[PDB]
Amino acid sequence: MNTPKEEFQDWPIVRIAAHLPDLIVYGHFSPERPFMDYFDGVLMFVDISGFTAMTEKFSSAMYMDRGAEQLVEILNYHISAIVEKVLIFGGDILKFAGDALLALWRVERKQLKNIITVVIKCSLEIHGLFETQEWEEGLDIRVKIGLAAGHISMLVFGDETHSHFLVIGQAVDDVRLAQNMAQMNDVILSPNCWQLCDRSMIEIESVPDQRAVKVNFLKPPPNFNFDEFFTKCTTFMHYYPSGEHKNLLRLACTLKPDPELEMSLQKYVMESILKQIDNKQLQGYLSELRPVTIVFVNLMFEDQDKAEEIGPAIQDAYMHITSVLKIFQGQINKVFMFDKGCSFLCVFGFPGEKVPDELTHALECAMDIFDFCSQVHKIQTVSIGVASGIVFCGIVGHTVRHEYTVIGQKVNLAARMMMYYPGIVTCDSVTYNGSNLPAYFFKELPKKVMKGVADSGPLYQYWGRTEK
Ligand SMILES: FC(F)(F)c1n[nH]cc1-c1ccccc1
Repeated sequence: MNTPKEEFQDWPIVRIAAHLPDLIVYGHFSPERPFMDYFDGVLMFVDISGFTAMTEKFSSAMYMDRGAEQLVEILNYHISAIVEKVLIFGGDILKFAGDALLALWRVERKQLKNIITVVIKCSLEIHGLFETQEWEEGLDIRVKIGLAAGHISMLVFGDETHSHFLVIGQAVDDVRLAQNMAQMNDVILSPNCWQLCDRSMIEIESVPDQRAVKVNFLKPPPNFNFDEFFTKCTTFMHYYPSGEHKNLLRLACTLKPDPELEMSLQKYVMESILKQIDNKQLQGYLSELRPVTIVFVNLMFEDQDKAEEIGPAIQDAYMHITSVLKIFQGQINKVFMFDKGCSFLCVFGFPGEKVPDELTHALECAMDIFDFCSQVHKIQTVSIGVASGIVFCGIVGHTVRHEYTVIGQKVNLAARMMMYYPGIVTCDSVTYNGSNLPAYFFKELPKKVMKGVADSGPLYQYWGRTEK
């Protein structure tokens, strides 16, 4: 008999899995919310600020109405190369933001030392991608990399239809801190990373007023062979593609239909993405430069790392946020940790979710969220930034690992406003002026210099309907 080859690998469940890390795809955990788990690992945070900064050049009339299509194509071209590097070095891409990719190498404690060496090598090879690269002279199409290692907690929260996950704890905080010390082309190790690493492998230098260190060189011992060392490390990599599947970038490409598994995984993925996955919408429909309102919610806790207290608090906040967003077809685009705080990137006006009065509604939603979350047990401070304007939306990353992402100056502005004006609801000038709401519902705020924003415009606090 003939033996025709090729397994079919283009099933909905495989397409859904592209949008999720192995941490979730192979997680098999309780559908109970919140769910927390604890493990150890090495984290890599790749700052792709330099790439995502391209949204405003692709806004030019020079792109003739194909700015979004050109932006997604060039971003995915460069980001795909980073993703392939991470995946081939055995890492799990946890999440994309419109500023960073976070990857994880989960291993037992005994293996942290050797896995840091693998992760450092990967980091140097990522820098290597961009060594002789730029567009229109453009100073830096380069990245900055922070590495951390140690204890990691995972939180999964959500309701019967949607799930979100976050990683939290000191290593997560550390990787953020390490990456923001980095200059372009740097690899910064967290203090704990540097304490756990194989010091014979590397030459480092001090970072002033910091215990974190910069990798100058990976200079292995004389008889060292990276390929034989990496092979030994794969013993500890549960899902590293191997044998008949050594030609695949992800074991997840081999997932077969499994309705119980697909029911679980689809909860993490936006319905408009599932529509495309199901071939019920054109594959190009979600790449767009779209006017939206960003509502960026930051929740601060007394404790940053103890998942046991913050997990219920985030779950409670989530149940409220999702009810409020439902009314106006808002979506949670991303949730992540930023310096102790849990941040929800909410978007009003995603594709096929157009509202007329997006602005009064976004403000009213923000205040509702603010008021409810302020009364949630263990939430110390709620801060919300509301900014409106044109943002790029699109599925960003590699064919085998990508996520829908929103990128733009207005996203960065809402993010900065919630950090620089903590404990209040703030909005930009577009939102304030567009709402037509009486001027006394607002307070005009002092101008603050915010890292990464060049002239925010007048900013306002949404004070609300009453003096009280
Ligand atoms: F992966 C999570 F869950 F999204 C996360 N948890 N903590 C930080 C992050 C994060 C990830 C990517 C960019 C920025 C932050």
